[PDB]
Amino acid sequence: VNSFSGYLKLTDNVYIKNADIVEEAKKVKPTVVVNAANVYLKHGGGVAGALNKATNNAMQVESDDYIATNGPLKVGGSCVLSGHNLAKHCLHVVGPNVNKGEDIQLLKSAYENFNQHEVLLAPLLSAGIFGADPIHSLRVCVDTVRTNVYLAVFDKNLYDKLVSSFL
Ligand SMILES: OC[C@@H]1CC2(CCCC2)CN1c1ncnc2[nH]ccc12
Repeated sequence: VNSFSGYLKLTDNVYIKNADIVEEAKKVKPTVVVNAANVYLKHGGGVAGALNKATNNAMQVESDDYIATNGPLKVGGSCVLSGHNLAKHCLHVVGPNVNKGEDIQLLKSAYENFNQHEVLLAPLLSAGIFGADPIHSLRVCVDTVRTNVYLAVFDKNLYDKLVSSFL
């Protein structure tokens, strides 16, 4: 039993809500919040910019030190950093940017990172500026993640569309 509230159950292990992941994190303070990152951990907009703003830029400061030491992430890859005031940990996950010609097959690799954590609060990956089909991303999530994932989807029209569709 956990403290997530108002989620619609999609499968044994996947749940979804029309919500801002930032607000869900502040309310729930989960063990792991997932960031929809880029390989440089430059948190400008969308999920990443919003999470970073909520940490008063501490996420960006920590991320810049990570990159200076380790170099960029791989598309499809991830790293675990602090969750700051939002969660214990933040799992920064890079989905493919379809608008940059990156292989959509890497979306499955991106979601595989979630399986290293028993419970996660997460966004849908590769949407927004990355330009992947959100219905496809949800199907990949459901067909790839085996651990317990709570998906917070910002756009009301997007949420209504996703929960009224057969995956
Ligand atoms: O789940 C992925 C969705 C998809 C969006 C890009 C196009 C429509 C919206 C951004 N995003 C978010 N989801 C949950 N919390 C969020 N907080 C700030 C952004 C955000």
